Amino acid sequence: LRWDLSAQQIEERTRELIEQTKRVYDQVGTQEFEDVSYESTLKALADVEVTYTVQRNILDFPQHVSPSKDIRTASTEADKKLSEFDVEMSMREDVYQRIVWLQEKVQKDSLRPEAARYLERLIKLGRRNGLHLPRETQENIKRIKKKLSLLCIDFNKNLNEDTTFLPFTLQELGGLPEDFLNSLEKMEDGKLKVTLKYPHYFPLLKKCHVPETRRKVEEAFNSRCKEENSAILKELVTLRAQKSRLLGFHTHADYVLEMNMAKTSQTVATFLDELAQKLKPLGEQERAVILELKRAECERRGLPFDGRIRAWDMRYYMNQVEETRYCVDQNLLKEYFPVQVVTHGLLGIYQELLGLAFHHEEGASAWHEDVRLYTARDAASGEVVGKFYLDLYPREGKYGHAACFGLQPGCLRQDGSRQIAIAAMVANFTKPTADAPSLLQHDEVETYFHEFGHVMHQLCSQAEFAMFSGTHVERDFVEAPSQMLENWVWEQEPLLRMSRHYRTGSAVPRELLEKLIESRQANTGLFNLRQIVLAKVDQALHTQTDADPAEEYARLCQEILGVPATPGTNMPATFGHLAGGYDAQYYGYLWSEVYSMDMFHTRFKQEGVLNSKVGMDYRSCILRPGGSEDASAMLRRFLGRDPKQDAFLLSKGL
Ligand SMILES: [Zn+2]
Repeated sequence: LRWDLSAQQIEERTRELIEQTKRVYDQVGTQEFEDVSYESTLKALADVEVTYTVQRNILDFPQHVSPSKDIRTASTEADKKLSEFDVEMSMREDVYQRIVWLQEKVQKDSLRPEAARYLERLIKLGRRNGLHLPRETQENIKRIKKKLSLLCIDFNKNLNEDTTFLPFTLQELGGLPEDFLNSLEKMEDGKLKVTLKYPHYFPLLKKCHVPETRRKVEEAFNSRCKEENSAILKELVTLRAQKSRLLGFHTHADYVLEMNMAKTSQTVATFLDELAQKLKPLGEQERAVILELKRAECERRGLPFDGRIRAWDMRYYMNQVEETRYCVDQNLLKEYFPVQVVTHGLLGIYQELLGLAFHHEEGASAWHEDVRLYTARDAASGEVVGKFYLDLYPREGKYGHAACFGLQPGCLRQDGSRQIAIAAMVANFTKPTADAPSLLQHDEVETYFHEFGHVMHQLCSQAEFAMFSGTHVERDFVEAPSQMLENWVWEQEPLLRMSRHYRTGSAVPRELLEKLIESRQANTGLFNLRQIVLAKVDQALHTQTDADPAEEYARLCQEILGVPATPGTNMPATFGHLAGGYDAQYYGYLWSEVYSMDMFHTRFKQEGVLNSKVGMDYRSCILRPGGSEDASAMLRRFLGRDPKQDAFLLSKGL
């Protein structure tokens, strides 16, 4: 890895990398049948993926962290050129022919398991790209893919470019903080301008006690680009269905799910239906609580009470439930979670769980002075497992959300020796200063624990092929290991290891810990039922022929969530995931979370949350394979059976 590359070197490095890499593909793509071999074909492609991946990451990473705008821009441009190149190589028919020939020449069961898996994946990826099909079919696929890309760009752009706003008086905005107010564009009419952007939308629906104001904003927000985007959505659905058939599948969902743990649309439907049925009674209880809060508040404020929970009441009363029903003094809690302490305790927990020791590399080279490099070594032999950087504080130009970026993949080099994985964890926790400690909210501690889990997956994986390194697993399983790990921030012992009053050094009071842990369940029934509605709409649009998005969403909202969609709106027309690469996979969020609880409850809760023996089995069964083993097989080995929804429901008190 190199971090001192200028904007010009990035530009130069990109052209060179592409030319050198393309060279290997050209060589593989022009081999005569007779010269096709495992070493000249499979190994050649596997080897170049290793050299290319390392270099590519060095070129596209700076855009997310470099303090230099010139470097960030060149990195972004390189990323685009490299991404185009990746697609270009994946569509190479000449190269695919040699891979198909190799598959023919390779004797049955002659290859090592991961090598066989790699070959099968290459064959599969080409077929999913339609390279084995007739020219007329491929031409149609190409034409449809082009239209789909443009439609998706417009769907998102329409939403992002929208500048709709609603004018409200200080009274109509009752409930909103002072800091919030004033920050609004005061109109020459006196009224304040409220936009539909998230920074304005969410706080308003959660804090504004004026019902008519919440109603107007909800209607507007869920009606953005209604006409144009509903039209684009209808075309996306039809075109995706046609492309999927041309590629050999009865529905787009089935095409998409072939590569996921869920495998088929049927499996997903049953999953969502059963989950909805099981959560129904919890939803009924939560709605009864919210309706009572609304009745009481309307009576208190002298407002009319319609006896029904409206879409614009949800976020408001769910927040009230959390504040008045669970009562967690977050301001007090924060004082026990200074970032330095959380970092130390968090690293300590992962060390013990995985049998590792982290070593700070003082003075190591980094893209920013606040960045810290650590070497993870085996706790008994001291042998290096991998390396990771921690870039935790905000700064101009830096990626705004917490994330794990794989930099160097753990895999085998051309000579057979293993190269260690190197990853970087990025977060944006306030940096501690002179007399201003950085106290973390519990959600930040949760995010921290979650993200570092991915770092450990990156480093502990021992795949031999780059394609299967680290977090390169099924999309509906990649989040499962980290969500399983989030459970630690809801357990007393682990929390105590990551906390300490920043000033007095006192431990978090057990009474406070109890309430905190209990607050985890707040509004969970309705939160999940809504996610199910979204997952079902996504599946319906990608399995149904002529289902109407708005109508399907409305029907599901009433039957599952118990809260009606506002007439005249069209939430699906604003549903960005439908045009952001999550098409047919939205259920993945619930899928990973549900099964992550089985992983946690079945093994860690029964054998010891801080037991290193269970931790080593987790490292061995779940992390070590990387993507060299199907998720279903890793889970079956870790759980001793196939996963179930039982643990998740039990955690909800069902
Ligand atoms: Zn994650």
